[PDB]
Amino acid sequence: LTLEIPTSPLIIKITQQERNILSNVGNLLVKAFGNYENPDYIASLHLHAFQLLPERITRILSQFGSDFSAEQYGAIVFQGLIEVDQDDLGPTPPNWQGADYGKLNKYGFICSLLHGAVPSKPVQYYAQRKGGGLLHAVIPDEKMAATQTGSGSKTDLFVHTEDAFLSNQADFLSFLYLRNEERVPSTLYSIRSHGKMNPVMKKLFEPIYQCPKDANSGPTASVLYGNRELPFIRFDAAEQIFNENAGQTSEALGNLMDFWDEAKTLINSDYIPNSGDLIFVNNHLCAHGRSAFIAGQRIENGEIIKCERRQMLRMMSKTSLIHIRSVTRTDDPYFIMEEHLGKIFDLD
Ligand SMILES: NCC[C@H](O)C[C@H](N)C(=O)O
Ligand SMILES: [Fe+3]
Repeated sequence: LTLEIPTSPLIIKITQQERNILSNVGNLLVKAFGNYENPDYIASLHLHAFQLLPERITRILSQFGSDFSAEQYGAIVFQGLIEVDQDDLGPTPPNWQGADYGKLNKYGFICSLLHGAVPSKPVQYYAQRKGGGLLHAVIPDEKMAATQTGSGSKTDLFVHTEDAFLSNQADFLSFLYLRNEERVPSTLYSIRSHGKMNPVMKKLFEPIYQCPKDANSGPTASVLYGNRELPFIRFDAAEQIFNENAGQTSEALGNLMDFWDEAKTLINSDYIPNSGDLIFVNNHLCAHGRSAFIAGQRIENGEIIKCERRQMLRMMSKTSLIHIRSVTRTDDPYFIMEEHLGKIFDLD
């Protein structure tokens, strides 16, 4: 019978036994490898992922990695993946630069294991903080309050797939919420929520769209690619549509406007992540964002509740080092040097 169109992500309630295993597995890996960027750990990542993760998590992620069917949302919420000791974590640093990665080391092991079970290899992009490592602290900055970045707060972060301007954008993403006391909803948008291929969607297969770099003669790409009936997406609502300098053709902007009108009714803002929740996303199916918020506060019965500022950890991964090899550093096949749709950063 009828197709069952996904409108929300799969919600997995992590158990106390699973939390405890992940903690003690994380603690063992820190003692064994020191840090999650250790080359000996990375080379044997999939082995540790499949051997050390709780069975149910491994099944969920293994199934998800190869699932591009009509019923797949392209996002999983792992509720209560970790217990965050808020007093040990201490105050949120002023910016991402202030993050203590010694503190976050266990979290980066746990996150890399989740990517390893897909299977997928964690990667870093020069397009993102000159690399910034395999794990990124996403903290609101007062200086970059009304910006279209993770460092943003005061404004809503319109739905986007990560790095729509790169031909070698992340395959999978994980967002580990350490703190979300402001109670900011995590917005998600799946191309699968559209259902069957329609004429509005078909126009997005044309490589007539500008994909500008993060907040004239640039190269163009297709918004939809992959299988013609069940496609993959590269989309940035703020950079491709709502940016004056997008440099779109009238035909291209119209097709993007027509698409946006359909897509915006499908955005899911129902999920407000709690501390210790992780959102695992297939970056080719599901776009992400987050609503506008005043960092360090929430409002209850018309009263301002001051709180600790939002703190989230982002990890990105690629399922094949082979494909991206032309754009990665010679001395590091996990470091992507791509700047814009095939073009590589010219440093000297
Ligand atoms: N559109 C991606 C932007 C990143 O989330 C944030 C950026 N690296 C920053 O934290 O300054
Ligand atoms: Fe993003």
